[PDB]
Amino acid sequence: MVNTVNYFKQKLKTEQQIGMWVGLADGYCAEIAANVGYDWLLIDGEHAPNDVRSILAQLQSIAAYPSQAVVRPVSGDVPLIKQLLDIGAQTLLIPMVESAEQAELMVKATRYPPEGIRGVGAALARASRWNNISDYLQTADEQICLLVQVESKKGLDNLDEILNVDGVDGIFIGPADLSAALGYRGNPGHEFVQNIIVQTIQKIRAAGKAAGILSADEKLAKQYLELGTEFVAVGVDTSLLMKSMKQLLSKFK
Amino acid sequence: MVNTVNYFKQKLKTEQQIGMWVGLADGYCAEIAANVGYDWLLIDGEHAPNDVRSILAQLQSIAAYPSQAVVRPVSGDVPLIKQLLDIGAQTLLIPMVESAEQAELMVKATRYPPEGIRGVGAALARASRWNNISDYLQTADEQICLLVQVESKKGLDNLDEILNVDGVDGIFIGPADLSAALGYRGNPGHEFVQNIIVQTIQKIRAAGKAAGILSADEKLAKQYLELGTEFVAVGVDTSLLMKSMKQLLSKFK
Amino acid sequence: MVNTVNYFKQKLKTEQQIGMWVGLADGYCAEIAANVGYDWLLIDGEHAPNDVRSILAQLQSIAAYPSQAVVRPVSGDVPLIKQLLDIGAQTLLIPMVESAEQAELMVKATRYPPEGIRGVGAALARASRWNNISDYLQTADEQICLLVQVESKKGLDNLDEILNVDGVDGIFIGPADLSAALGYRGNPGHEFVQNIIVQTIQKIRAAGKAAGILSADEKLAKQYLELGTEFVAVGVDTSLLMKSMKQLLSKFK
Amino acid sequence: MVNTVNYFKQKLKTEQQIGMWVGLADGYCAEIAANVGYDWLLIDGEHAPNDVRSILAQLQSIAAYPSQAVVRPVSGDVPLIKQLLDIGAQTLLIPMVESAEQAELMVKATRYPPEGIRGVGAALARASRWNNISDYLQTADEQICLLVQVESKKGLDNLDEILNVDGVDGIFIGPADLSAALGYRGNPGHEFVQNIIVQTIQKIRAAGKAAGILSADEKLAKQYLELGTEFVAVGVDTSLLMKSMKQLLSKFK
Amino acid sequence: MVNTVNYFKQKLKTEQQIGMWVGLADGYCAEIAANVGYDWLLIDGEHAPNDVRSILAQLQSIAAYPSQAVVRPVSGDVPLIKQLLDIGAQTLLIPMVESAEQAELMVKATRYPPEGIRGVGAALARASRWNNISDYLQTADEQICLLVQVESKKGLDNLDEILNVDGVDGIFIGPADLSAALGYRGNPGHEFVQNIIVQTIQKIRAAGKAAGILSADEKLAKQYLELGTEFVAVGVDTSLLMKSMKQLLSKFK
Amino acid sequence: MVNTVNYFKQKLKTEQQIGMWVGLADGYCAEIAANVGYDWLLIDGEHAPNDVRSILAQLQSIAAYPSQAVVRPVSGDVPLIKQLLDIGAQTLLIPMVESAEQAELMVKATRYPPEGIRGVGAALARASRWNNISDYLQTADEQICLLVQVESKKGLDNLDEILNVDGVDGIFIGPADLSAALGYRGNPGHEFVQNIIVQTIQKIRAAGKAAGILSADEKLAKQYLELGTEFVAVGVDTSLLMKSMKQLLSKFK
Ligand SMILES: [Ca+2]
Ligand SMILES: [Ca+2]
Ligand SMILES: [Mn+2]
Ligand SMILES: [Mn+2]
Ligand SMILES: [Mn+2]
Ligand SMILES: [Mn+2]
Ligand SMILES: [Mn+2]
Ligand SMILES: [Mn+2]
Repeated sequence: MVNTVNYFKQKLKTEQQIGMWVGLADGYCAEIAANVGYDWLLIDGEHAPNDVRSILAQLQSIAAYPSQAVVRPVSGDVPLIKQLLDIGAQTLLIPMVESAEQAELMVKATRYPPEGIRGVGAALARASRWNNISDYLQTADEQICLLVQVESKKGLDNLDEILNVDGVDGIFIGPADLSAALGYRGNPGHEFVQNIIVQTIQKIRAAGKAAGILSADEKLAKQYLELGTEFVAVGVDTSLLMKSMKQLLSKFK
Repeated sequence: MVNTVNYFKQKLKTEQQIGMWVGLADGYCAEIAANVGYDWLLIDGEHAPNDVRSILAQLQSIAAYPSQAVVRPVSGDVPLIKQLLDIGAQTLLIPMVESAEQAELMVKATRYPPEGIRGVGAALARASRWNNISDYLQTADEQICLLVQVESKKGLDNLDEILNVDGVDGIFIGPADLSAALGYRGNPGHEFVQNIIVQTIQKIRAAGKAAGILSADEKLAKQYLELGTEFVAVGVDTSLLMKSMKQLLSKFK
Repeated sequence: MVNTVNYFKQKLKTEQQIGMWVGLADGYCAEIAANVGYDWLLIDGEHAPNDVRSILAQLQSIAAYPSQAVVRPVSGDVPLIKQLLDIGAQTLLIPMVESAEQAELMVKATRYPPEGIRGVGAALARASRWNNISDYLQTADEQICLLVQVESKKGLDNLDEILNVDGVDGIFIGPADLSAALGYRGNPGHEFVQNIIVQTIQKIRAAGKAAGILSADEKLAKQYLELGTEFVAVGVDTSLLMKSMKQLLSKFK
Repeated sequence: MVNTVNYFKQKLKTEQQIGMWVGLADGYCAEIAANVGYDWLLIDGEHAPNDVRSILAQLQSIAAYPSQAVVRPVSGDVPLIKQLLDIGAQTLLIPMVESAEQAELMVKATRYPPEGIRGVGAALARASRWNNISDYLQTADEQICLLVQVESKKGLDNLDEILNVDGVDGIFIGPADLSAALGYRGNPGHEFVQNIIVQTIQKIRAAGKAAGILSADEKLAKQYLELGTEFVAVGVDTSLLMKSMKQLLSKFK
Repeated sequence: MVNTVNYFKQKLKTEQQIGMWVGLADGYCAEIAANVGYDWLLIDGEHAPNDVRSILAQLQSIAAYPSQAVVRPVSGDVPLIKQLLDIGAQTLLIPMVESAEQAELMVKATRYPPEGIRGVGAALARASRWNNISDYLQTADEQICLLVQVESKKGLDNLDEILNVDGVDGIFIGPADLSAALGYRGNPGHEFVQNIIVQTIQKIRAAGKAAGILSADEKLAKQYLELGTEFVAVGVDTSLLMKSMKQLLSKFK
Repeated sequence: MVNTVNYFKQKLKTEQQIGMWVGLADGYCAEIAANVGYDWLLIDGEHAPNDVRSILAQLQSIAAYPSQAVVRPVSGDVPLIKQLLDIGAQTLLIPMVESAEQAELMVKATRYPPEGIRGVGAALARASRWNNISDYLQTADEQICLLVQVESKKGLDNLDEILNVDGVDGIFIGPADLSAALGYRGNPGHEFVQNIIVQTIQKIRAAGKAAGILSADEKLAKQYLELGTEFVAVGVDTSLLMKSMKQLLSKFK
């Protein structure tokens, strides 16, 4: 077998990819989302009740479908990053990255030694299909994609330094964390926050990195797409399930 | 502790109850549905990948919320009915009921001996809260509700006979199975099917039983409510999740 | 490897075995029970929320301990009996047995062809340790033990006929089901019920079969042991957990 | 989306398909088997500790790979057959089929009304991808494959009658059950059994049906392939895992 | 919907709350505990085999009952604290707190930016009921309760400094860890240990903080309640299950 | 009950123990491996999709068999080590140990206070059988075995210093991580790597510590056994399952 090509990673340079957040934390729900036709699905190990085993079940569900899987670990934890890569996650989204030093550690965490620090266990890994991908250890690094989140004042304070890290493929802006950090918790739509988001997207792209964001606000999402944002998540499964059931009930009260 | 009052069962005589089908087969998804405010939630053990243990998880999730749980077993199987009653399901929906003889057996399956054949194991049952409901074996039968589905030609051929069974609280019409049985598979909206459905609702209510139905078609659901249908399910969680995610993606393609 | 000797089955003829009911339906809780020193543990697939997979987890937990595992299926279902034997349950307790014809079917359901109807799949079975027990298909039948429950009027009406079935190792009396069948639901302690239980134990033993029963009433349990009852379960894990936690709280209200 | 084409079903008429039995009862183990390149994988719900939910996880794992999934239910149970079809199993292997009447019931169990009795719930079914296969109810039946097992004296007594059932796509011979039925339990390699197997294969093919078998004996498997047997399973995951670990240990004792 | 009021947190100032430790690590066992009537239940993620997903199942079980849930994470890990708050735990018990610096970090870990560092993901959180609690991000912090454990010499060496941390609602003494730290492992009952515990309770309360402790010794527990200790756990589910089953067997040996 | 004797730990001084890696991450697969007769089984929490709960299931499966369980946590994380010891793992294998300071911290992480920092919760621990091992807190430390991995340049740079740590029972060489660290990723068989491995084994044994290694290469494994290596793992369950299934298919293509 050849290593699974990371099309998400290639398309960061060629198109704008539309994403759906997957926080229902279940292989069955992940498969439902996989049928819709999103460019990428974000399996959330930070804000949904997921662990390595439940994320593996969702990777296995999604794998039959063209949607690219991206996984968010709970934090930039080197050993957890090792575990998620070995179950076969090819694109990681690291929350709350706040320095070039931390971003560089995340780059190494995703790459085999001697250049990186990713632990080696290809005989045991779905990532290598248990060495049925016979050249995995040679071809793995080329298909790994690292995305880091800037979503704090310290992240913004180190933005130019993070953008100079070779191996950071994309910077994703987190409006919920960033608006709370700025003292506008629950209110990212305020002009003070949105002007910082727009300037941040412009700086990310000017440095030759892919920019990303999540917004369930259709008008904001379309504005970010108009600015050239490369990876835009446009909703969340938990939110769509709740809202669709509420809207239906309201027709009957 | 007092036995949990079956408000669904009482309200069969006092109001029209709006329902949501729960086929996502998971305690987490069942809780999301429980927050919306439906009168009843149908945990589907016939057409969703559920078993006694996954249904128990969903009963435990929903139990903190006012929505009444109804469970559909895969068939009118007496020992499975015993298992579902003991994990604490107070309202059952039996598919494909086709005779007064079968409806009477379902009545007995839901009631303790000597009047019925429900197996006795109150020390072990969530239903009795492990005997923390001190008088459960005396008070249980009063709070159990039996619903049967008419959804075949043979069911329609035995409708008057099923409607004379004491202990059948409600008859639910299944438009998907019934339209297929009538040779209009995938097309319940046809006049030939709808005339049979409307006449069937009228007969159910004339015999003093509650009538029920599921339709994801808003106009049909409102027509059934106008006709006095007592328990109307108006959508399905799997369908709403898929439709909401597809409608969103179509705004961005 | 040698087939696991069924010591429960041997001891039916040599001693009185003390049992604990296991309805917590989990491998971890079963292991806690397995540490205490009961002669037998009853994994309840009738009145606790168990299935083949949860029962397997409990067999694996208990297997490291001398306590003998007995499994109760939800009903006398031939294919389910096949599944339980293959995961390695060596003693079955069949509820609600009501005729010599049904008891004979249960005997055949536990024995390989050509003398019985137990389905053959030794390559896949924990029971054979995946054929690591090299002569399993020759040695299996000798270590299987069948227990049937008499706990209805129809069972009592067929008691002498059930007691003449070769291959029925034991008859277990279910006081909860029997007292409900007799119109004393929740009140097995009534003299009318107890006189029937005592006469039944005497007839079981007169016919050279092992007698069994469950009672959480210490005085009744000791009376049954004084009458020579071979397998007596003396409590239930769910009941002991609830009572122990309630008695403790009552010291502090 | 178009309905998933059942290539296993087509290839019954065009080639000989090599199979692997999947009894490790786990989505992770099923995915390992899916990487090897077998024409078909048999997810065993009869002799491995599987249920609807664990079979669904294995279907989801395998679905990313070319291997065709075949599922064996514990028995020819109409409601269980309904459940397995709705989770998306397109080929079923029914054990212990013993009459043309039973085979005909299995045909109906796999087909929608009005011609069959498969329950209709396409909104809830992975089989329809929750109606994302928009014409599922029209196109489903064409991709369902029914295989029945002949593996008892009564099955052999009704072989010609079973072979005249329209809708039976294949007859699979079970050597373990059949050798035990014939009084050669554990010894299917005896000439008396093998002559009956060879005559049975010849009769199945003469009637224009696909013949199948499992044998872990390479010489027997190759003989069955030389006789034109259309679907031949050549090993079992549990057996290969045990044997590979034992052979390795024996090099070191 | 209104944010769930943290009654445990209010009652720290108005009454003495009786607790039960929940280490059976399962939603079903947690529900049994929830029926008894304890003021609080401690879901142990430090000393019972729990993770975010098993803790979530137990929160869902308990939620239908008045008992207040308190969760103990394995350590004072900021990202794990984030995960536990989002699944909706409103009271945390942090083990092995040893400095005012660590206690201050734990305060911030429980509070939203800009005043704290709790990660923001209300669209995905059971805690906000997936934003069905419309003002969650404004009302969340007020209902969060932080308890820290003093149970080492270094904790005792920093007690006065920990007691001056605003946002520490309570200090819980761990007698097992503390007696081991003091060189009396397995012997907390020694006067040397007890005099330190009593002095510590008095200092906690003198500083206007709630004091807590676990003791399964009824006499010690009642002494702690007479000293005014606000939150006293009086037993452990695993210990009560084992002891209850052993005491019963001893009546029969 | 007496504490389970750690025979693995004793045999480090009296024989050479043959091991199998268990990465199938499931209680059912762990039991299959347990039947073969390996001296030790390595439940891999670093390179297989395991967590505390899935490792517990595997410890419970294996516990009925003489094979000694060794657990590898994802990293030298003190609170995770606490969790693994309490579910009853008596031998740990810590990856990527790089200093005497880190090895000393791992020694303390495995021993109760006051000498170590292992958290005390014996009422809740499978390790104490919930205190059914009456003197566990006095007898525990004697049966715990600590193994550390040297598998980086920094580990080799600190080898003499790690070998002088009292409480390190064994040093295990990781050829996959070490060959990658040395710039021969996927090529441990190179003379440059093998000379370092052989010299490292000689130094480990000269310092009076047990030496260990994993090699799926039969010749290398036998060379390591000839050199006196005390604990040699000779294969991996995932690799054997894949290889056995591929070798079989190649006989039929
Ligand atoms: Ca199940
Ligand atoms: Ca987990
Ligand atoms: Mn964020
Ligand atoms: Mn229907
Ligand atoms: Mn009974
Ligand atoms: Mn067979
Ligand atoms: Mn403690
Ligand atoms: Mn390594």
